[PDB]
Amino acid sequence: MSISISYSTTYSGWTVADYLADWSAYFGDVNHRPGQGVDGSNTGGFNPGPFDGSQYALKSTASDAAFIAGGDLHYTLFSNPSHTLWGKLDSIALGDTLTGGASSGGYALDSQEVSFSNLGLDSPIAQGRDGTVHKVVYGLMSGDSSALQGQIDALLKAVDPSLSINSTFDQLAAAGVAHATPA
Repeated sequence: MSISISYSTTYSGWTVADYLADWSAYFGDVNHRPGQGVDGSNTGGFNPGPFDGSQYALKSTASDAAFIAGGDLHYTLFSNPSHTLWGKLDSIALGDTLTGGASSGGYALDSQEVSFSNLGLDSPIAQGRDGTVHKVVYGLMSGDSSALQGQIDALLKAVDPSLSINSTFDQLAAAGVAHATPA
């Protein structure tokens, strides 16, 4: 089934590309890479975890921004191929104010702005950090929504070549692939 998008009416008139570039700049870069400090402020977490879950969530170290990746996700840690996030990525939820976690039975956003669902992304462990799931999520961790934008653009064009990340949310709701939520 086709990509589905939920959006707050606050963002009705934004293009998907402008929204993702702006949100990613607001979230910023948590600096989760070799040669940087990595600690409980920038690892994120899995539900249920420790290294696998139906959700991976991370809060910004620069703002109240957070995201939740949903599907059937796995992290290799030191195991070949090292530091790979792989598996099935069904959804990305973007907003502010991460709540919950494994002990609550799930993460949530107190202010969810936009979700992309039915992404249908499935990256095998063998692709390592070249897997699309890894690139999408690591991009969001790192201040760069370009991989997510490219996958949304392809999913929209697959529904109809007239739809793209340059469509507004309201245009995508008219097209039948998005749904507004009251702000």
